[PDB]
Amino acid sequence: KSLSAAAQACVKKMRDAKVNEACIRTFIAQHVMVSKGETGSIPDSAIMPVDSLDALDSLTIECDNAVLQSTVVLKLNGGLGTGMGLCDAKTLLEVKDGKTFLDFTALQVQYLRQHCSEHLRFMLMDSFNTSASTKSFLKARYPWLYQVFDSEVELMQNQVPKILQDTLEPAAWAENPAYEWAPPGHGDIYTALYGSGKLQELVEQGYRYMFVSNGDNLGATIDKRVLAYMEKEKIDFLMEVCRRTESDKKGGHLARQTVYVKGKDGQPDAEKRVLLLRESAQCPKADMESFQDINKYSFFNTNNLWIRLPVLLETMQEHGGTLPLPVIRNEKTVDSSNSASPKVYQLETAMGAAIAMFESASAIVVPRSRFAPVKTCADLLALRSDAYVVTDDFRLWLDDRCHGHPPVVDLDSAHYKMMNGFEKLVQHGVPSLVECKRVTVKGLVQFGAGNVLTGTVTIENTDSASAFVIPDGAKLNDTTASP
Repeated sequence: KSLSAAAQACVKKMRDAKVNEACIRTFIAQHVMVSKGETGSIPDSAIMPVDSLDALDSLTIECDNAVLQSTVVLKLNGGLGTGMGLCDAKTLLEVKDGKTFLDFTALQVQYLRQHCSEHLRFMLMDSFNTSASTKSFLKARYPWLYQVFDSEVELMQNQVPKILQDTLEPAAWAENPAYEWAPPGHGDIYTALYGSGKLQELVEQGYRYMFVSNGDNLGATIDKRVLAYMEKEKIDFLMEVCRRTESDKKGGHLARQTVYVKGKDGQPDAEKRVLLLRESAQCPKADMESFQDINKYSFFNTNNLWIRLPVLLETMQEHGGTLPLPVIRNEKTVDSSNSASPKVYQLETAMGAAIAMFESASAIVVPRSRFAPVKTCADLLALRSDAYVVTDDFRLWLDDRCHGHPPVVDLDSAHYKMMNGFEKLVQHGVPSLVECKRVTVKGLVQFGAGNVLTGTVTIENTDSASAFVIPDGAKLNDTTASP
């Protein structure tokens, strides 16, 4: 292949940096995609909605544990807490009982390791920012995971060069060369597995399934009914979806498309229906109302994914050691802060877009309890309160006094969008949200201890003079509290 100057520049750059070869291949294919003039637009005229899907709620048969012997739990760990004000890994935040997201996942994985299947395997998707503290945590708390952290557990996220918007050459930023590179999105997960040979290794040792999910999603646990469904229906790529509410109309959605498939020798077939998803970066302007129709496109991707590993390897070998996924062009600058830095593209992919890559792929509607991503301080307030409980298999559930509705946490942005300011609010105790519909807090406040919140409450410190510490031993049902 003959490639352009900018592509050869990207190649030499990535080679000089010892970027592994699968990442170079995938990236260069994307690069040719950008240069050719691919818009990356998924218009309504080329998609159909999904009328109905099977509901996990309506599944009963659990697989044998021998299936669980051929299963890998992969947990997305690359995220920092940068939303909630932390340059630390988000999975190392306390969520309950002094245990963190990683605590809960490892206790689940070893509970299944000791009660169901010894050979259940565990893996983390690490970035460079999360690797060190993760390794330290597992070294301190879970020695058996630290023993194999390098060889078996940690698979590393690769990074791709930002390319300049005008010439598509690799951007250059002398004042900090680090800004010349970015992560390729979660959809990177397949180029790493392949590119490290780790997918080949798992498949060789006889592993069949992998359950991918985000590390901050505490409700994304192993469900044996899902595995069973995958055996019964012979599925290769299952995506868990949730019913889209009007709070989710901003975010993406799942959809249906048709694709002419030809059988090359002898010529017998026609069009096939395959599942895809689109985000707003793939939706044109003129169609943004069709995008935000809750009832037209009813389902969104939870990022809980089940993949059949050898089929993944097979289709990755059909496409030259690569899984080519729809390209999202991120318009940025090299220094994301410096508005006068060279404008650039950050090419990303979503790991759910791989659903279109498989001949037998389906989606399964699941309860929203399996999509509870902690992204706001309000979240881990709801999770730290007794509203949730830990079962003996170390999963978190809602308590039954909630009746399926978790409490609504309406924290003020001024004082509680950061962690270091969130500590103060709950430094004394965490109030009892077991039978609370809504907690609103608009001013500087901190709770006492043994506080019980019932029904709908709203706490105000309008004056803002000083922390309105709430009286200890309090019990507020339907009650407002000002000074």
